[PDB]
Amino acid sequence: HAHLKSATPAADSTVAAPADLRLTFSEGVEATFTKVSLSKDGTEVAIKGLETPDADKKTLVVTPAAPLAAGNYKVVWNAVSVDTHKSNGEYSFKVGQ
Repeated sequence: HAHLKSATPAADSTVAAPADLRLTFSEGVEATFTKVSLSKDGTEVAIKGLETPDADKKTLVVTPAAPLAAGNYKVVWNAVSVDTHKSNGEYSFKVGQ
């Protein structure tokens, strides 16, 4: 099933805002039903959409609509594998530009 093994700004990390967030899963996911939301102090931040540029479906990419100011953020995600199974989870990180 799709579980996260490596990530762009992993939990409890401190980074400059990323250009895009790249989540890597063991099982590939359908770009069409996967959904990711980003929140700042309990308020959602707009998302351009999400895509998979790689030939493989193991990499999932999300682009924020606006730059992130310094502070605490939470990412909430829902992923559907190509085997149609659904899984969800959440993690947090700090922007320290």
